[PDB]
Amino acid sequence: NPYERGPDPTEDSIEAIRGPFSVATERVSSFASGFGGGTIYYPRETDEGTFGAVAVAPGFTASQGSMSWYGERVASHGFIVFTIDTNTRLDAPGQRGRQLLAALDYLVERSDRKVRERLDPNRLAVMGHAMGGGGSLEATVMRPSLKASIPLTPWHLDKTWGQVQVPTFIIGAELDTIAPVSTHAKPFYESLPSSLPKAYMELCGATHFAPNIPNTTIAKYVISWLKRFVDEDTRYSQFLCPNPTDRAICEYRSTCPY
Ligand SMILES: COC(=O)c1ccc(P(=O)(O)OCCO)cc1
Ligand SMILES: [Ca+2]
Repeated sequence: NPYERGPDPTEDSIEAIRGPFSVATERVSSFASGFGGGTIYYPRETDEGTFGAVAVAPGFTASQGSMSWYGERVASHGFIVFTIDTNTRLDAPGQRGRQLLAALDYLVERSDRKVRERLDPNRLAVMGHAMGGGGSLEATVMRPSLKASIPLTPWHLDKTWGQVQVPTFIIGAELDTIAPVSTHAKPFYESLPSSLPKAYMELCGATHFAPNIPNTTIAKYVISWLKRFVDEDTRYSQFLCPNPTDRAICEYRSTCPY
């Protein structure tokens, strides 16, 4: 696999706050086309090859600051991470989906040469919290060539997602009362195609805002999902299949094996 980066993983390595790569940043003006700008986190070391990229959207009435801890943590494992701001704080999930795509197109077409030279434009992914998680679902319908999708405590009014063909990892929060898992996260997961590589992880005692602070349970499996599907890195299947049994997880579902 020409896309494998970093040494062979252990459960300690995927739980490490800092991965094998050092990270630099690049700020993007809000006058970028089609989204509200943001911050690009990228691995500095270039001798292992180019990397895939993930655009990360915040929730309703939130900014990239609520998602900033994903920047260095995920990028240090070998990824370009773009925490974006939206055009307005009130943008809906469909709008956030379009803006995740515009952020990715920015990386491919308009980003700084330091980012462009490190990017593989064929291996892109989306992630989002709350309404941004609904935008992550929307973006996969809008661009089926995406490699992975991670809706974090997602909010969306539409409960059926049977046309998604992008591998999708939904994280729910047990005590979420803003986007309850019974009416958002779980219906979304169950409506994804039964043949799709997918998973649902519910966090014990977590609130709707659990994704907004550093969480090792979230981070270790976000890293494993992006490795498995953006990098085609089967070295990380061991952490995804069979279903994780971490104490912080109160329910896990998957279409393992993959
Ligand atoms: C029904 O009330 C609303 O307008 C509404 C407000 C927030 C969200 P959500 O994005 O999931 O949480 C915010 C995370 O920054 C969904 C709907
Ligand atoms: Ca703009």
